[PDB]
Amino acid sequence: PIAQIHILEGRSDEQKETLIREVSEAISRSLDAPLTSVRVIITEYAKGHAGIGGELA
Amino acid sequence: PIAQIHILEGRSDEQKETLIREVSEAISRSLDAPLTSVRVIITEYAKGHAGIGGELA
Amino acid sequence: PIAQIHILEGRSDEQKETLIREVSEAISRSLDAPLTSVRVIITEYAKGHAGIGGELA
Amino acid sequence: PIAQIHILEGRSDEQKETLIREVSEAISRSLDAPLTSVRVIITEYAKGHAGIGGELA
Amino acid sequence: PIAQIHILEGRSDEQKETLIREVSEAISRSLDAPLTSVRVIITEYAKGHAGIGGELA
Amino acid sequence: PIAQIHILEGRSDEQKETLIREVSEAISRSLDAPLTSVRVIITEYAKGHAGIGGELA
Repeated sequence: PIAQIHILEGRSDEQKETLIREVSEAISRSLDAPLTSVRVIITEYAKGHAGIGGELA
Repeated sequence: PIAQIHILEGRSDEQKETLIREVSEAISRSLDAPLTSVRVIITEYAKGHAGIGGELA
Repeated sequence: PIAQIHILEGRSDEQKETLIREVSEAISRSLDAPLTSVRVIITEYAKGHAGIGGELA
Repeated sequence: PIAQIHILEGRSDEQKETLIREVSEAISRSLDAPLTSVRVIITEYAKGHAGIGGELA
Repeated sequence: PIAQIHILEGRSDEQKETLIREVSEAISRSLDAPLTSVRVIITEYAKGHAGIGGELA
Repeated sequence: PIAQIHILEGRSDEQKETLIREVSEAISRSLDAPLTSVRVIITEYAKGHAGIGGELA
């Protein structure tokens, strides 16, 4: 299983690796899949690259 | 935050309902973000549509 | 330019034909880009495959 | 609904913000969906990261 | 590395199995990365879910 | 046809130039589609943005 998470940029390296760890675990439990097969890729977006209603985020 | 999770087809609706929730909870936790802003998208793949080494899954 | 649009399933082919045309025009228009270079691909998601707060839509 | 737009880098911040506004509106009309539920995320690609026929763009 | 290939629907399982192997090897080849680390996922699109120039494919 | 390739950063431009050309050709053959219609986009991921076992890559 492969997860691509899209988030707003600005966060520390501290949280984003925890995210990888926390999300990978949730996939493994939910789908009874071995953790070693779970992939997480994070993509960050700049202020001018994210919209919520036609307006910037 | 937006999570697109790619999984092999074969799971029950029950399992996939758990996946969305557990992953959503993990994301809210990891990024101290309000849960109500978290979105999850599941995409299922048939075995003949997924490869691991050039070989099917 | 390539647009991947993620929507809940349930619309008619007509609405999706309108979506492709109207979104394509806006991209060509917004980026002063040739319309003929614009690609749009729609991905529909079943009700049990989309989350908003860890819960279904 | 969630729209992912993949574009070549080099354009100004002014053009990319208009895109979010205009693409969002197009989605809202085409699918008779409330505008505030529409999300847009822009991804730019360096010239050496985009192909049209096996050749760079 | 993860490859997501977006194609028009209508092709045989034979062609898509050929696609996965040939594309995986090309990636493993280009980047001197283990073939066994290569993942490929295919997503097919119906006539009414793909646009070029705002018109259906 | 569109290929989205997700790779870890650190490789040279010549390798990625090879990748786009080489991968584009593989898709064209496999699906007997004109090469000039094949498009490829590469997305690179930093050390802290990729997970494989819940641990960084």
